[PDB]
Amino acid sequence: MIEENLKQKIHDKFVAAKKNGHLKVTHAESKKLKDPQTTTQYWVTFAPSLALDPFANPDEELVVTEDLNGDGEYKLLLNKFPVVPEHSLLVTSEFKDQRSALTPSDLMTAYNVLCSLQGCERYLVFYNCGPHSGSSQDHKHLQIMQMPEKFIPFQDVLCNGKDHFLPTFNAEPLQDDKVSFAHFVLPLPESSDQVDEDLLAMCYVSLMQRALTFFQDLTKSYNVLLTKKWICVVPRSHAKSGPPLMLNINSTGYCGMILVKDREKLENLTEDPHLVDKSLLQCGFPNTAGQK
Ligand SMILES: Nc1ncnc2c1ncn2[C@@H]1O[C@H](COP(=O)(O)O)[C@@H](O)[C@H]1O
Ligand SMILES: Nc1ncnc2c1ncn2[C@@H]1O[C@H](COP(=O)(O)O)[C@@H](O)[C@H]1O
Repeated sequence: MIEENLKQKIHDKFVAAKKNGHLKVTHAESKKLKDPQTTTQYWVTFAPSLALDPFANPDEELVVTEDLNGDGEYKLLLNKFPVVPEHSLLVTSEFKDQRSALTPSDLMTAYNVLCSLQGCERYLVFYNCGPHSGSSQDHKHLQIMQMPEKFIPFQDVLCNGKDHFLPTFNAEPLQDDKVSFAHFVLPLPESSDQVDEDLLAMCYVSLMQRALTFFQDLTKSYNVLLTKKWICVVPRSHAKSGPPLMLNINSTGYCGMILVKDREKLENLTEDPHLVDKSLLQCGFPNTAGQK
């Protein structure tokens, strides 16, 4: 059960922290890129400045709510070093570990926050899980950030024209065969009324099956991305990319959202955006789909 006008409180809360220093907004410039080989759309943010247990007792100036739901499980914090204004942490009240799986509560809580903020705005929710996921913090936390105003992540196109399903013997999760990386995507019911705790648990664990098999033949690492339109699970072999790019990558980069700290890199992606693909390959596993 989400707090009322939770947007306003996040907005009300951020405008302050920015003013008094309790958080600091890195400047960035961002541009869209399209993959000529794969058709995938890339949103590339440039922040050269970045080239230059806090969730236990975070500055209260940073704490939107002490308990998100009626339950005493979650606070809501503001990322103290935002690139996208207002990026929020969903944080466990009593410490849990980031290696820990997501629970029916976690997903619905987060989904309900999606529904609060989304009352052309769009929001992304992700979880970096494991040494290789892009995680910098062990206190379990989920992330919520605005996605880009005009941007079409490939999950969308793979997900449109396809009504919600839980995999049927004649059906797997949805997986784009064009791209380099293994990933798993399921469509969600459009009106949030068709969406509840048990449905996501199904979705998540299901996805989690296919995901898990990428170890049993490195400690399990992966990304979860969740939007009102779909849920997606990515298995992760590395945190940072290979030799061309040496990019650090978290859940966002698997809807195509990339954060680079130096200009040459920005240029090289611009010259050849498909390198992004190879990077998600380097941090991922090779793709499967088109098969069973
Ligand atoms: N794809 C992304 N787009 C925008 N901000 C991001 C992205 N990935 C991470 N961040 C945030 O940007 C800040 C810098 O992260 P880092 O790039 O690891 O130095 C942190 O607040 C991150 O959570
Ligand atoms: N003291 C802090 N208070 C709130 N957020 C923080 C603090 N230190 C780091 N972060 C953010 O915590 C997030 C960690 O995400 P990740 O590195 O994917 O685990 C990033 O958005 C960081 O900017």
